[PDB]
Amino acid sequence: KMRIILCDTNEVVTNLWQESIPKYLCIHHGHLQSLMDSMRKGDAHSYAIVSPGNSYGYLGGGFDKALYNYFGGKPFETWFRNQLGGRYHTVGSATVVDLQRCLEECRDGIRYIIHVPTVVAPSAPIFNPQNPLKTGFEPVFNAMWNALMHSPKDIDGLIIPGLCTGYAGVPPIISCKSMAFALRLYMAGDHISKELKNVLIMYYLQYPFEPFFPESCKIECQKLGIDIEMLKSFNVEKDAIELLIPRRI
Amino acid sequence: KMRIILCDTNEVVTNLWQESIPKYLCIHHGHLQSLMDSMRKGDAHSYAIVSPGNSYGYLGGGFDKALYNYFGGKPFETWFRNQLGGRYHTVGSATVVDLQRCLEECRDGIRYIIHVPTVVAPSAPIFNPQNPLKTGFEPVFNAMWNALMHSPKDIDGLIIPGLCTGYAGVPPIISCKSMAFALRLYMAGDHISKELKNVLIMYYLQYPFEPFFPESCKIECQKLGIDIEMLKSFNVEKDAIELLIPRRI
Ligand SMILES: Nc1ncnc2c1ncn2[C@@H]1O[C@H](COP(=O)(O)OP(=O)(O)O)[C@@H](O)[C@H]1O
Ligand SMILES: Nc1ncnc2c1ncn2[C@@H]1O[C@H](COP(=O)(O)OP(=O)(O)O)[C@@H](O)[C@H]1O
Ligand SMILES: [Cl-]
Ligand SMILES: [Cl-]
Ligand code: NA
Ligand code: NA
Ligand code: NA
Ligand code: NA
Repeated sequence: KMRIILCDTNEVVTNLWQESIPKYLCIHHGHLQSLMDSMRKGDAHSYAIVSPGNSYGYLGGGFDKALYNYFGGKPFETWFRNQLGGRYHTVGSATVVDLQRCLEECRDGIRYIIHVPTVVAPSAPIFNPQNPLKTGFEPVFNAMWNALMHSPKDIDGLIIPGLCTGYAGVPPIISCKSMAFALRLYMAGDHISKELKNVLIMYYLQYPFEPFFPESCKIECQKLGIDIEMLKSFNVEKDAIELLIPRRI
Repeated sequence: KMRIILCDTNEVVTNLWQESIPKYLCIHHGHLQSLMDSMRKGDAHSYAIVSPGNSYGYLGGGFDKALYNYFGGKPFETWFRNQLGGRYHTVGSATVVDLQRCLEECRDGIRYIIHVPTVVAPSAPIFNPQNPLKTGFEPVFNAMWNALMHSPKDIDGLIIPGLCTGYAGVPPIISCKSMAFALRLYMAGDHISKELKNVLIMYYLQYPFEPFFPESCKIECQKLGIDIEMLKSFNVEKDAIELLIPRRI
């Protein structure tokens, strides 16, 4: 029902998205502005856009800079930061800013900005090749999951750029995989129980804790064609997400 | 106005708390149950208790086990997890569960449980001595900050145990320092602007990004007696938090 639009200027990110994502989803290789421009030929809708930002709400670089220029510049940023409460927001959290209040600076059909802090500050990248899981796969999954979970149920579409693939420094090959997995779970809709999706996330992130894998979910894996053994040994570095969520689902 | 009660069975944690925290704050060395017992001699109040849990809401170990036994066991946990929405909650987020709904399992004077995921699952510790900042100081600060920020404004007191100092594996010496810093900011009340507190957090976490340090905050540092140079080189491993928030404030 909700159209997901992945947008990025980096070809590496868009190509990987195409290669890993099975209408309800669109991929735009280019600037946010070019997407918004062509977004006026089909309408003659309400959207939310994901902001991979910092813990303080400043919109001075990367994707956020696009938003900065598009919505009003400095005065907008000042307004934006105050909507966020003006204080430190932790990475792993998400806050929705409703632009509807633009009626005392409105723009296009975007009513919401889903602010997801991906870095405390852009003083350095978050990624460390020594642990691509803790500084790559996990943080990216968390940002995508939070973006999807916080998306207002009333919007027509959701605009999302590569997460942590810019100033955060996470390789596209890692980020795109976590983004794809989060999307695949979302796309599965109610075809997979909330609890089983929990388990898939737990093993995808490599936290094999049996106590959190109920028998009912094992029964569900059997019914859905999800190999429990491959699940229990899932290696995000080498295994295809198709093993956790078979395309048939 | 709000009484903060730090509670833990580990003497190392309580001693460090005493040594690092300047009535409005109480420290209980012992089990949560012993605290709740003695919490009946002064009343003849509404509280919130912080749960350093997992991303799935299970209450099977550590402090959470105390809550599990105290509030009703398995049936309570089942109810609790559903109040949390029944799905994966990211580390770096916090969700408040209102026990008031216990009137169709109520207990003492605790009305809220502030659930703060400190681990995805207790399959292993989050701490890594190779980077005590990314896996220790930062996650602990984030949990304390989220606990304080999400504490309902209507409660009389807030019960908080050591964060990430159990199954998470963070050394008490690291966790207690981040807990103390978060408390010191909270205790400073309006004596320090929201923006300056942001900057102190930014440097405490070691993200020296000048663009996020406004001139107005520098002026404030000067007025408050906060050495801007020591601030800009703050080393959470060696520097005292008293340098960021002078006790005079
Ligand atoms: N104007 C833009 N339009 C579309 N995509 C952009 C634009 N600017 C940056 N991006 C892309 O957005 C992604 C994330 O960027 P960034 O803002 O730096 O966030 P993060 O700090 O999480 O990495 C990158 O893949 C980058 O190529
Ligand atoms: N019953 C209890 N009463 C008071 N403190 C407790 C109790 N059980 C555990 N703790 C303390 O709570 C802290 C955090 O415990 P834990 O639940 O394992 O969370 P985390 O996974 O974040 O480390 C530890 O310092 C531990 O000693
Ligand atoms: Cl743009
Ligand atoms: Cl106890
Ligand atoms: Na960012
Ligand atoms: Na950005
Ligand atoms: Na925990
Ligand atoms: Na616990």
